[PDB]
Amino acid sequence: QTTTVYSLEDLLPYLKQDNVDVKLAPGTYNVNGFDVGEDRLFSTTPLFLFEGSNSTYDFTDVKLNINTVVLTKFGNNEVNEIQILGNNNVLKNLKLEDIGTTAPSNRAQSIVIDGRDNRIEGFHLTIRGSYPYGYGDAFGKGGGSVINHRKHSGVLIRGLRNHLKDCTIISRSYGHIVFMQAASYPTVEGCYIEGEMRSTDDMLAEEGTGSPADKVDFMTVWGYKLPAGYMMSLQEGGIRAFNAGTTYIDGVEIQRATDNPTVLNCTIKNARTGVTLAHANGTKYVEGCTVLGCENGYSIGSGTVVNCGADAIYGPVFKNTYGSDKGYNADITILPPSDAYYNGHDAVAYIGGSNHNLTFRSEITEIPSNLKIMVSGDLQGLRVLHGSNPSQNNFAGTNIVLRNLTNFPVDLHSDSSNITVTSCDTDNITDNGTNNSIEAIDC
Repeated sequence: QTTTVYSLEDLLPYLKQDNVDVKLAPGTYNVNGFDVGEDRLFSTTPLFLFEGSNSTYDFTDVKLNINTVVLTKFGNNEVNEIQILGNNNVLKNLKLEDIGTTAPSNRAQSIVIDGRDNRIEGFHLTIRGSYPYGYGDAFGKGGGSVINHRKHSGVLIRGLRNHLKDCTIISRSYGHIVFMQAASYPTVEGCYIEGEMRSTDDMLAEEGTGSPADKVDFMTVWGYKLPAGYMMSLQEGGIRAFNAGTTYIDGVEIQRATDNPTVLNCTIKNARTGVTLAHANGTKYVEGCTVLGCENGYSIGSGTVVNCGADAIYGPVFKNTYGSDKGYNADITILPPSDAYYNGHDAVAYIGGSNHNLTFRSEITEIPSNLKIMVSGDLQGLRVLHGSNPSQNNFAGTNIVLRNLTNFPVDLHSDSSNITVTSCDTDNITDNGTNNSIEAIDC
């Protein structure tokens, strides 16, 4: 049943066939600038367009090196390396590495999964080449940027019941690592997702160099000069859902929010957020994950976070996105620090909205003096100072169960009401809220 091919050129015709079982032979395959052109291997982007359905593709022991210059060979258009348009396909075990750091002419995605019921399993992906690289999103991640960007994201999950499984995604690029747009029932399972960090102090130390940030006097898109004391990811979201997007299934173009996402047993390291699903609709479920050194741990809006952990070294482990947030059920372990604390947010959690049931567990005994569990109040988040992003800060919390099985202090702001707080220690619970209940329990 298995057709084996021994070159990228012989591979490409099968991508237009339904019901094929193909194996690309073990080996190293290189895509460079000379391979893009009208009589060259790749005349169009996406480079690898899986239009067929009901197919399987075996890339075991395949090292695919794509020179980032390919990102500039298709004019001012988005460049996708891999896109799946058909249904019921299985791609497995490919090792795919971006070579060099050349920025896209426009923007790039390594993998776009449209269609329905597809699965990508066992991939090892390394993402490079973007602009600017060094500032995270401080100078713009969308329209109206202070420094114009050429983003390069990793895996874009769209379509229906599409599945990312047992993948390793390393990004050294300014973009999302794994993200979901218009995806219905996407599942990310068993993946290791990793970016890298840089302090805002190191950014501000470009003063006087003529860097792009230096030439705008570090004025961020948030309305104020980049503040010292924060650790930022050079990437965007580790796993981030969007409330918009376009996808294609069965020849139908679809525009809709992501809905019913599921994330299971993922480890997320050094991204802007660990798991953020607050902007998807439907049922959100997160179980068994580990978030290390992200600016933000878990933000799913509503739904279930269970058997999950995050450290607090660079930002809070938990944050309610808006005052609308309702029904956020979470059980989160605050993990031992994976590096030295550098958390300018002055919070381990920011809680608001209503009708939440929240449990925090930890073995940490060394509590940094600036870290507390906040219910309502004015979070000192990098992106929400001085009225920036106003719906994402300074909001009320009501009818919340807070089980603080940790040593972290709790600060109940005056906009909090009907918070039912159980804690290891009550002496470090300040309550300026209304009709809040504080009871002690035995460690």
